[PDB]
Amino acid sequence: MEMEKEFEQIDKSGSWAAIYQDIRHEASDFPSRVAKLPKNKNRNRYRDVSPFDHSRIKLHQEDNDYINASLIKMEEAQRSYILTQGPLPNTVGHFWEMVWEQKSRGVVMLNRVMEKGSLKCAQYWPQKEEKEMIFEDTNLKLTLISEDIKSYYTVRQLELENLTTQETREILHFHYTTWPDFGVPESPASFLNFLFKVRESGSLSPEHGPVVVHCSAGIGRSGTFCLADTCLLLMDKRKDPSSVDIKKVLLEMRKFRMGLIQTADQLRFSYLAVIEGAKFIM
Ligand SMILES: O=C(c1ccco1)N1CCN(C(=O)C2CC2)CC1
Repeated sequence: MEMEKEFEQIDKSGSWAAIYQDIRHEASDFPSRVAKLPKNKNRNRYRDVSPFDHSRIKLHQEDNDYINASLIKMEEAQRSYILTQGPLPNTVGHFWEMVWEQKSRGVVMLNRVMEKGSLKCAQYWPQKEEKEMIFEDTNLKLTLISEDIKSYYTVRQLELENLTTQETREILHFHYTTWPDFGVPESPASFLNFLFKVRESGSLSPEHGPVVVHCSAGIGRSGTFCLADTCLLLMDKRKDPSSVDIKKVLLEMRKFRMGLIQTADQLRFSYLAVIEGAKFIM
């Protein structure tokens, strides 16, 4: 079926939970043996969210190459994304090592450091120009260059230096700051505006390594971001945009990381975002 009318048909019939459970039942199951090794327990935020072995990002290290991060490679859309958990106190150096080694231009953050009164990820970037951060375990230096605070999101320019080679690179930090503590946003308008700002920066384009996108677990809000982006790109590429099937695209993405889209409300929000976004594109 088309999307907008399939949408109203699920609303009128109140069957979002049943649609979402079908997706959960059909989703791929692949091994995640490296994630579960005892030496990696303090590298995982949640025991039930792990990268598959076949798609995990490897750190360029011989001691321990593990990080909780996955490469989502969308062949028809010609887009790639790295989805990862919010960094932990003992993985902030690994996080920036990955950004460096994978040649990423942008980092997309969809959570606040504190939500619901609890810490959802480490404070992993510097908040003042004159107070830079050094990660001694991976030999990197990170400096805040500029910050632009808007009503729904903040964009930061960061300088990452590899202290071993003295090479430097400019990284863009795109921080969506207004996702509610509970539920999903009422309108997709600010989320779509944010997606378009990431696109306009070049961070999603083939001349760079894959964008790094995270929330707390790296599957819920993060899944919504890449699902919406890929579906809108396919609607621009195909002769028949009504042929784009958001459930099929989501199941393709779940071949590369488990659990993408965590609730039926996130599924409905993803539909809403693609529907409204397709009208603005034209
Ligand atoms: O593609 C874009 C776009 C291009 C340039 C700037 O934005 N958008 C904007 C937001 N959209 C909405 O429907 C908002 C609810 C108004 C549609 C998608």
